[PDB]
Amino acid sequence: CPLMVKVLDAVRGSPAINVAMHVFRKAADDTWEPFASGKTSESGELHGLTTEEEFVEGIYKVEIDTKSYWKALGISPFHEHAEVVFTANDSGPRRYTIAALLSPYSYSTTAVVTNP
Amino acid sequence: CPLMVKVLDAVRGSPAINVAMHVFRKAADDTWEPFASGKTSESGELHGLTTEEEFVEGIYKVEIDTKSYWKALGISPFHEHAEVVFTANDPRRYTIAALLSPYSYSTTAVVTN
Amino acid sequence: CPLMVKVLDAVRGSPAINVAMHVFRKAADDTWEPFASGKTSESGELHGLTTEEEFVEGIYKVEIDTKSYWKALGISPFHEHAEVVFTANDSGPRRYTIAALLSPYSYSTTAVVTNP
Amino acid sequence: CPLMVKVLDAVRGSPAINVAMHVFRKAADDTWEPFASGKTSESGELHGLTTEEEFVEGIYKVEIDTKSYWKALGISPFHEHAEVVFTANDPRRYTIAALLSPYSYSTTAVVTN
Ligand SMILES: CC(C)=CCOC(=O)/C=C/c1ccc(O)c(O)c1
Ligand SMILES: CC(C)=CCOC(=O)/C=C/c1ccc(O)c(O)c1
Ligand SMILES: [Ca+2]
Ligand SMILES: [Ca+2]
Ligand SMILES: [Ca+2]
Ligand SMILES: [Ca+2]
Repeated sequence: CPLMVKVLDAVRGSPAINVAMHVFRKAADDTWEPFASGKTSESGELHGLTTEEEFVEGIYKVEIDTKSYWKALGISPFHEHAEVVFTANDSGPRRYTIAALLSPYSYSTTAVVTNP
Repeated sequence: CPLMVKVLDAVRGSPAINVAMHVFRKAADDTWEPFASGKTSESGELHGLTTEEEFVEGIYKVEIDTKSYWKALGISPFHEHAEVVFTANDPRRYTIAALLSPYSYSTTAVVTN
Repeated sequence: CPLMVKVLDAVRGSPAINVAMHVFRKAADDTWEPFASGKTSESGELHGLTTEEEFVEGIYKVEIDTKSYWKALGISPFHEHAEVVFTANDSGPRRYTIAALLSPYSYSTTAVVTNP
Repeated sequence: CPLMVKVLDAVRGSPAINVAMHVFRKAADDTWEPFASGKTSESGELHGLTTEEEFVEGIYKVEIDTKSYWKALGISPFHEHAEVVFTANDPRRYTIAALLSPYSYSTTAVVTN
């Protein structure tokens, strides 16, 4: 897929499984419109969010529901969610892997961008 | 201050200076109301954003303009900005630290008494 | 494999390719003995370092040569290398994925540990 | 001090207090010679490790006993310790920050004038 998200748990040393996330795309009127959503698999990965045809140029936001994840494990975390906002496909189609590493009071996010 | 933000540059090994950010508070209609902003000092820190009386429980967002920072250094960045969204809950001081790279950022909260 | 290492470049948003690393295992006399070595592929991954039979209980150190990596890209980085030291297989065989995220003055490392 | 270390806890959102560490300098025979050590304060910081005259160019290693820290909190950790190995090169102050999780750590250097 042109967009994949991978989430890891830094407390348990495991993929972060069943983590919900919503993707939005910024509309011409500057509002965030729903684009795609899903949950991470047993591998901590979410594939198949979109297609090369649908994933046009624009500004996208991935909101990862990290708070529900920690809560279900008995932990009250700091962040409401982890947010990743980026311009996609500005110079033609790319594949994007967004990786998030989660701790209760901290998170890291990185992007790997490759040319098809 | 009950809220301080510190920003570091992982490419140059330095404070991230003159980084602009806005702080928003979530309203009843679920929109973001601006309520504080500033830019980081030479030590990469932004102090004096709010007071104890003003900083009531609620959901807050700190939006750090990382894109402009990297653009001024001539480096193309991935993120439009870095956002930190959190609930403040009731003596507490919040220090939000953000470590910046062109294609990655990390943020941590140090919450003390 | 029971041991895999993945290295990413946070400046370029890409896998870190051709990154050398050496693995050592602590000997009975407390010295580090060479165990395995290799370089990351185009995917930023290094597979096939060892086998389940060879990868016995012990304390292992992965030394990732991050300095040579940055130097070849024209950057003088802070760290000599990134080091990952851990006890492996203490409770029976596990699979270990060590992920390192590199910037010139910072690095992060995480482990994903799974039960075969 | 020309060298300061700061350690933070990503699970509890706090300074990592009473974390022991040793600093070594690389010798001509390629062995590590101990030369400073201490444990972090209530602010998670360790100051006074060395002086400008003593802190000459060379390769240094800071070995942070993260395992003992997590063990005292009843949490099983992955790493034996966190090591930061770097060359000091010639006015410079080094601040080494380490952010700790049970299965992950990050370290950054802030090098200033
Ligand atoms: C599959 C791919 C291209 C990236 C996924 O990499 C990982 O499994 C973990 C990446 C990572 C993300 C954040 C970190 O702080 C860190 O040390 C590593
Ligand atoms: C006092 C000074 C110059 C930096 C102190 O650093 C912090 O308060 C937080 C640093 C930090 C924040 C996130 C990280 O992943 C990391 O490795 C370090
Ligand atoms: Ca895919
Ligand atoms: Ca365009
Ligand atoms: Ca493999
Ligand atoms: Ca055993």
